[PDB]
Amino acid sequence: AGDNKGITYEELNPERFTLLEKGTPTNILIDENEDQGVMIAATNLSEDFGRVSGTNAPLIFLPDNERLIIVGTLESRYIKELTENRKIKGDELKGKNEKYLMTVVDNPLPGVKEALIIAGSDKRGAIYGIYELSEQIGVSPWYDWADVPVKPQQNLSIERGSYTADEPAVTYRGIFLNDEAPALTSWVENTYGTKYGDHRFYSRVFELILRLRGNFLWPAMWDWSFYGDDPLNSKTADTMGIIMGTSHHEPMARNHQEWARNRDKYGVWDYTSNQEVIDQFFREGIERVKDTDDLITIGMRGDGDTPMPSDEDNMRLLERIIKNQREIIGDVTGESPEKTPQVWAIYKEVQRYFDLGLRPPEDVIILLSDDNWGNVRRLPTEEERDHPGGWGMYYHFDYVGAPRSSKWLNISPIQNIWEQMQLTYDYGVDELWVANVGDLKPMEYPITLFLDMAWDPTRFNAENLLDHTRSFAAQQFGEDQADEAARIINLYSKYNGRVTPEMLDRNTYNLESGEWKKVSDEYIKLEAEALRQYLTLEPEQRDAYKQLILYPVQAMANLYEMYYSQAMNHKLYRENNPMANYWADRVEETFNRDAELSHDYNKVMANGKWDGMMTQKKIGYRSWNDNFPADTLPQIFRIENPEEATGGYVFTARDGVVVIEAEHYFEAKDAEEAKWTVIPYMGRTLSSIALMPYTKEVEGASLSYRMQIPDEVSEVKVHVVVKSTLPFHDPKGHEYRVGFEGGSKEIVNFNWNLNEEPENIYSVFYPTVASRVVKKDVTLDLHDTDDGFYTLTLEPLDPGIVFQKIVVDFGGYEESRLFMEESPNKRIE
Amino acid sequence: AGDNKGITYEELNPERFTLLEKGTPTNILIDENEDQGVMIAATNLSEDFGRVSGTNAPLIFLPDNERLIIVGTLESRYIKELTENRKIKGDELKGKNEKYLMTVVDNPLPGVKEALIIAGSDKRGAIYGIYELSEQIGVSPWYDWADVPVKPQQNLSIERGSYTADEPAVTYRGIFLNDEAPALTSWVENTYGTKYGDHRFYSRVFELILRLRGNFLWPAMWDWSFYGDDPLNSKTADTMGIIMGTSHHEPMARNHQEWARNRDKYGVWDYTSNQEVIDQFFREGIERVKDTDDLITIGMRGDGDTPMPSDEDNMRLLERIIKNQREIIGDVTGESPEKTPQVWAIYKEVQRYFDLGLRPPEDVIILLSDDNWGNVRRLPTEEERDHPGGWGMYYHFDYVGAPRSSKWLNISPIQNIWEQMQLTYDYGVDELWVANVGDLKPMEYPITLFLDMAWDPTRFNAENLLDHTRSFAAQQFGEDQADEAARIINLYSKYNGRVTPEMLDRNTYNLESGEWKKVSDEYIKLEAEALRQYLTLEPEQRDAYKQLILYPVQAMANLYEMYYSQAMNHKLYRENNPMANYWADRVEETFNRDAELSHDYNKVMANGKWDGMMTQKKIGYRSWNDNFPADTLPQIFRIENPEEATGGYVFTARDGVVVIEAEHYFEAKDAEEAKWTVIPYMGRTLSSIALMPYTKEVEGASLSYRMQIPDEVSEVKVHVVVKSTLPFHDPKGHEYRVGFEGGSKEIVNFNWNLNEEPENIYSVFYPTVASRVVKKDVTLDLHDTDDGFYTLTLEPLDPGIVFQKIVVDFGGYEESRLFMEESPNKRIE
Ligand SMILES: O[C@@H]1[C@@H](O)[C@H](O[C@@H]2CO[C@@H](O[C@@H]3CO[C@@H](O[C@@H]4CO[C@@H](O[C@@H]5CO[C@@H](O)[C@H](O)[C@H]5O)[C@H](O)[C@H]4O)[C@H](O)[C@H]3O)[C@H](O)[C@H]2O)OC[C@H]1O
Ligand SMILES: O[C@@H]1[C@@H](O)[C@H](O[C@@H]2CO[C@@H](O[C@@H]3CO[C@@H](O[C@@H]4CO[C@@H](O[C@@H]5CO[C@@H](O)[C@H](O)[C@H]5O)[C@H](O)[C@H]4O)[C@H](O)[C@H]3O)[C@H](O)[C@H]2O)OC[C@H]1O
Ligand SMILES: [Ca+2]
Ligand SMILES: [Ca+2]
Ligand SMILES: [Ca+2]
Ligand SMILES: [Ca+2]
Ligand SMILES: [Ca+2]
Ligand SMILES: [Ca+2]
Ligand SMILES: [Cl-]
Ligand SMILES: [Cl-]
Ligand SMILES: [Cl-]
Ligand SMILES: [Cl-]
Ligand SMILES: [Cl-]
Ligand SMILES: [Cl-]
Ligand SMILES: [Cl-]
Ligand SMILES: [Cl-]
Ligand SMILES: [Cl-]
Ligand SMILES: [Cl-]
Ligand SMILES: [Cl-]
Ligand SMILES: [Cl-]
Ligand SMILES: [Cl-]
Ligand SMILES: [Cl-]
Ligand SMILES: [Cl-]
Ligand SMILES: [Cl-]
Ligand SMILES: [Cl-]
Ligand SMILES: [Cl-]
Ligand SMILES: [Cl-]
Ligand SMILES: [Cl-]
Ligand SMILES: [Cl-]
Ligand SMILES: [Cl-]
Ligand SMILES: [Cl-]
Ligand SMILES: [Cl-]
Ligand SMILES: [Cl-]
Ligand SMILES: [Cl-]
Repeated sequence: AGDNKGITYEELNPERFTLLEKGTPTNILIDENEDQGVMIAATNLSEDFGRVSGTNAPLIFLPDNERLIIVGTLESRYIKELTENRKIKGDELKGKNEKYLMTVVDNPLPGVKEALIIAGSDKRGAIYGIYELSEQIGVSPWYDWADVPVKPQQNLSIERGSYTADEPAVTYRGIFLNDEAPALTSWVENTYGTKYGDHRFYSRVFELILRLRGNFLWPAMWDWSFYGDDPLNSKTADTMGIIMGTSHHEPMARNHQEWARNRDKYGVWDYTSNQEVIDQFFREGIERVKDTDDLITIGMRGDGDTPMPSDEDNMRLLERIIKNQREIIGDVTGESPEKTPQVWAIYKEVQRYFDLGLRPPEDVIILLSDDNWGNVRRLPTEEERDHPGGWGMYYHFDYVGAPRSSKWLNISPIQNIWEQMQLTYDYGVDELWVANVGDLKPMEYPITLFLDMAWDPTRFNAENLLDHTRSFAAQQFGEDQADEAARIINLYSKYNGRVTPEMLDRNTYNLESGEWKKVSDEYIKLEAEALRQYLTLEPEQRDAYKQLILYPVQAMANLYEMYYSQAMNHKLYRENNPMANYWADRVEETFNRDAELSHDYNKVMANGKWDGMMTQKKIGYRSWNDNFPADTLPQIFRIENPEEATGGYVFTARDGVVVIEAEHYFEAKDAEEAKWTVIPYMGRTLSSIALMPYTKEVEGASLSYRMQIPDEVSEVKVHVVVKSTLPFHDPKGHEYRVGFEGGSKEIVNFNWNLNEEPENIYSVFYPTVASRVVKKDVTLDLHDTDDGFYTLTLEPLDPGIVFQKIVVDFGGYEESRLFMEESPNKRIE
Repeated sequence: AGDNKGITYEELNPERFTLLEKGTPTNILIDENEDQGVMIAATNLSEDFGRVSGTNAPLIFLPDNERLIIVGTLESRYIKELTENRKIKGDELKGKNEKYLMTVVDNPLPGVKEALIIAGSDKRGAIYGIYELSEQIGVSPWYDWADVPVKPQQNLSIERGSYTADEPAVTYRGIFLNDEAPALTSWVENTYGTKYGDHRFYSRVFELILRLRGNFLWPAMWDWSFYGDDPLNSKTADTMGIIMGTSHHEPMARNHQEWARNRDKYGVWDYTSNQEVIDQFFREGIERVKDTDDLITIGMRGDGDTPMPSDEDNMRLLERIIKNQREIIGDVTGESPEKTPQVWAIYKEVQRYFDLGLRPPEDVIILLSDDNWGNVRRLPTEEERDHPGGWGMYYHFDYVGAPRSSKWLNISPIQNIWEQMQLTYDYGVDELWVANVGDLKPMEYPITLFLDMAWDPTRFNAENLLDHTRSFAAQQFGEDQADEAARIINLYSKYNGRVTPEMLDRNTYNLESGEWKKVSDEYIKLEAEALRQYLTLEPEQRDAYKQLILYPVQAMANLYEMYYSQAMNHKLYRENNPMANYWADRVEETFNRDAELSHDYNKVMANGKWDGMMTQKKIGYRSWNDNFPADTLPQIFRIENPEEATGGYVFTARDGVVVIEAEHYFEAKDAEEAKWTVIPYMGRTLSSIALMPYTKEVEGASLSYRMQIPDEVSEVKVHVVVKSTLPFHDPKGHEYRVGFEGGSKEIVNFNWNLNEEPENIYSVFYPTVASRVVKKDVTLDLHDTDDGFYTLTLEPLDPGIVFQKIVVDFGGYEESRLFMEESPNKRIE
């Protein structure tokens, strides 16, 4: 159900029209001389009933059956017979652009008791109506290009009534295959054996664009020539009903490589110098595509993506170029020039030629363009909205250039596409919308949004935008999966809008403020939610879910954690803290995970159907272009010999406290026989530390913490957190001596009251014990010093004390389960 | 490989002993009059070769085969023949406790060219050696009780040499089934049809304890009587080689329920009052277990978990009770009393009886006990370490009582078990170690650690502790999975140590400081890492992974997010912010997910093998006990009519700034025709807001933000972040007027310089555009006010400005990608 939702049911009903009964499809009646592109779509619908039911819908040319699905254009014999007998409201289609009419009617023809009619105003309107039914029975436009499975059915009925999508609001609506190496090129080679895009590949692109209800394509042009590499390319597009175009610097239906490949035979591409050969270039161009409905790019820039002393009389060079471009069209097409659709794209030295009134002939479409990052540059004023030929918009989902290429994943928030396209429509630009899609994949969702907006931008607003995302998800994964799948698509798109993967690195986010950890943790949360959903899917759904959701999310969550880890590696390495080695390991592991994930996408997902599609490098950019060998491991640093890199931590106060994890001492003096032993992971946070073993005297032992406090401070509250050890050796309890060396020192008895005596047993004892820790505080007078450095000192007086955390409190203390983030520190010897 | 690692290979070798060749196991030779418990283990080993190879190892009674695995005790005929011919070092086993000897020997007996010998010093030492081989060939002790699959093999050889575990350091090592309703009781009923634990159930518990190398059990005693409910219970334990005991208040081999069930027939349980019937109770107790090696609890507390005016002569009551308890043992056992192992547990009014020297007879074991939360209360002094009978330790992994029961999941950090048990051993307590395991599951890992420490505590230290976890993981999931599986077990155990699930709620963690978000996000990260690992497992491994890792992690990560969400719900509801409704929904969803997860564990995992094991309630505690109906939805609050709950936000400064998300205005005046429209999710953070549509004049419109600043502030820097809209309508750019109403106001032109002119194109233009936002700052003079409240005002002057975020900066501003955490605020009308 693309256009009309909730009219096809999975049970039959007397007051509904049966499309499929106990496995057998209803036959499709078609005029055998129907437009060949419409027959192709009808054949695809016949096979779509095959995908649903197990048997193809018989495609017939005579009303043999008592009930029928009758398809065709207004001019085909059966539709023509229906409008003439007023069985169908033909007035609602005659003259209309790309419109279908879908309605059940009783006794359409003699011998037919009841039929579903799909009548198109023209070729494409018939195709669209057919594919509307295709969706109704459960074949997503993405059934091939993103492996979206078809729910098998045994019976289908459709509600009566008259159904339409009306006419599209934008005349030309399509995509540009661009930035296509190495991905799309690798995939076309692996799949078709061709170092070019041939008509097998392009017809497969055409069916998609048509199922999506678009009509337009700029073919790939980096190393290919859509018109020259295969003579069926133009012929197939013309038959199937795609309008072909060329990009802004490819005038006159010549693909750029047709000139490049023969720079030796051809001249220089300077109109005044090389006029003769270039005019011949242009002519055979229009010669090749006359009798098709292709858009003719007119004008002239440079060759490559460069422009072309100028100013007054240079503007008159362009004027001239358009003039004789049009007589060339006239001499070839036979008709006059305004009978051939033409488009003049504007860029650099043209917005400037705009003001003195450089406009093309009235009939020509003026193709505006975005900034390569989704923001429109110029729009028509109220005065020039008049323009008869109308206006286009070229929009980027993918871009190679400044400030850095973006070639890997979708980077376009849903809100950003809509917010800028709604503006585009509201200012009158509605003749051509074409979006740069990179390799097509993985832009599946923005493409669907882009084209659905081009059909009817009026049905989108800020409140209902994500309703579109939810509908898309329900189509791909089913009603039960839809809310959560759309939620993920929206979120990962938004995260990707924050910074492109190619421009993400260790310095993107703020590390001290905790921002890096937030966005890294939060993307992994999204990955966890996508993993949970993935386990609930039916097997036949996993490949589509991975292509539309799981791989983008996993690959980005992994990329984020990699750079976050690099940022932590450098911080700890600067600080001389051997924990740097852990984060170095994480960088390595996440870097390799990135290759694991793309290897899966290419080689394992869908049995390697998409091998090549996910081979763009992404890690190792140094300039704007991806001209470096391959994904490169971000630089990491390691502390040699990390076991003898202990002690010597000195802290600096921040935000009212000095919070210290107990193992980050400045020095530790061992006892007689018993030695300071750190216990990894023990406690609520970093680790614990204790003299071992517990059978030895602790006499003389001490831990020492070096810290800097602002001179304005006169007394402090010292919190020491230890493990909730009980008084096992001696009922009077465990004591330790805390104090600033050079100043006053109190002793703490932290478990004298942890027992089963009535006043303690439930008031203190069981509560503290079930928490596993005890926290004591002394209040200590801070003496004077000239450098501001102090040495806090912890001296145990009984065995088995497990020190865990210290916080000196001079204002900024916050009650909390983990006893606050550790204060800044670094290491010395 | 439990005891000896890296001696069994998957290929054969001339200098190794073949255990399995091309599918055929080597035969096991056993004396047919061998101890019946040893034969049982040998039969289990025969079937373990079946689990590995597909065919069971033939178990034979004569040396028919040229090569053999020869098992038995020192007294069985074949082992006896080997030690006498000095083929085996019998001196290394005679007298030793529970020791095996495993060694290849050539020509052991005539007609046998080569055999692997497994000789035990006694019954249990033989069993242990057999199960050592069981592990060598790949059968985990957890192959049944946690579904750990057996890697199929076609050939196995074992290295030559002499192999042993020596003797255990703790004489009795076992578990207490306790807190066993509703889980273990439900599972036993579902599995065996019995509202009691019968000998089918207990033998299955025995095989586990033996494969784990323990020898001790306190059976379940809440509603069952191990000795009374089934006469094969004692007989099976005696045959298989388990030492049975009873808990601290179950004297004389009587299970508590044997008294409870007949409170009517029996008397009151007051020794002085009801002496006659209680002595008869005690007697038939010892009568029932004489001729077995069971531990006899002596002493007397109350019935229930309560004690029993006292002081001087009351201590003489206990003295007397022990005295005649021992003559009862003497009159029944025939021998004297010190020939029967006895244990006196100490609790409440006994540590006090301790000081005046209340000690039992010298031969009796004194069973100390922890605090029910893993911390030891008393340990022997150097003077009383002398005690001939020795000392025990009762340790909790599970507990019903103060301050709140803990009955759902493992809560014991690995470090905490070790740190307190290493102390226990070092102080001389090495006769009995028994751990309260709840329902056994899901304590699989702490049980293995506990018992492995009881075998040889000397091999554990702070540095190598987690080596044990890694070895355990490699056994359950394979070398390739081990590091990451152990990492997860360690972490989730640590997190659970921070607070028990039953005591977790909205107020556990600090929300303002971001601590709640940290621990919630971090547990979900652990879940994501466990999910990733789960997808790499072979199918046959998934059930074990879910039981030992995935379900604890998912269930806790979900529980944490639930309470975190509740905490957010209440904060936003207090603040009158309709976002509260989102968090209410999350509480509901996570609450139901908790039931999804346990439904899976019970009913779907392993085809419902474990149905009942995971039915403990956990959500809805109000006191210490789980006496409430069922898991209950934590209380949430919702803002009625949340669409008309906009505007009226007023902010309070914190930490040097006022950070405002653009949609949290105090008031918004609409324009003529164009209306303030908020665009969900748009931008880097909360959302965007803009006058729509863009075709209307914006004259007069404004947003207003109300905020409180400390009176000490005289001027501010105001940062406004908008979308990077370009100057599409008018090349001079977009302008807006920012200022404090009642004070000065500057205007900002944020895109006058976003174009392709040479000085802008790569310096500013492409960088800002690819970032999707622009940030401008004015510096504004702050005027005087008496309440400290100000009204910042944003007035657009051109169409299409997308406001996203504001931060007024008076010191605390931090450069960051998201422009800082939003400042505190609330809502009014
Ligand atoms: O950082 C700042 C820089 O941004 C600034 O650098 C400018 C960036 O913008 C660049 O213009 C882009 C150049 O690249 C064009 O794409 C072409 C398309 O043709 C491709 O050729 C094919 C490649 O694949 C092969 O296999 C095949 O054989 C080829 O036919 C070519 O690879 C691409 O580069 C873009 O469309 C332009 O937008 C500009 O050149 C830079 O100068 O400098 C300042 C610095 O501060
Ligand atoms: O919050 C503070 C409180 O902590 C304090 O409350 C005390 C908590 O400690 C309690 O002692 C525990 C009581 O419960 C015992 O377990 C029994 C075992 O027997 C069970 O009976 C079976 C239940 O299942 C049935 O199906 C079966 O038929 C029964 O046989 C019974 O359910 C359990 O309760 C524990 O072992 C004790 O440790 C103490 O009673 C409380 O007073 O009060 C102060 C407050 O501030
Ligand atoms: Ca790409
Ligand atoms: Ca029009
Ligand atoms: Ca790679
Ligand atoms: Ca339990
Ligand atoms: Ca001993
Ligand atoms: Ca439940
Ligand atoms: Cl087809
Ligand atoms: Cl419509
Ligand atoms: Cl070719
Ligand atoms: Cl034509
Ligand atoms: Cl034409
Ligand atoms: Cl709108
Ligand atoms: Cl809605
Ligand atoms: Cl952004
Ligand atoms: Cl900070
Ligand atoms: Cl670590
Ligand atoms: Cl040291
Ligand atoms: Cl004190
Ligand atoms: Cl002391
Ligand atoms: Cl068995
Ligand atoms: Cl050992
Ligand atoms: Cl019974
Ligand atoms: Cl015996
Ligand atoms: Cl005996
Ligand atoms: Cl030790
Ligand atoms: Cl190690
Ligand atoms: Cl804790
Ligand atoms: Cl804070
Ligand atoms: Cl939300
Ligand atoms: Cl409003
Ligand atoms: Cl300016
Ligand atoms: Cl203006």
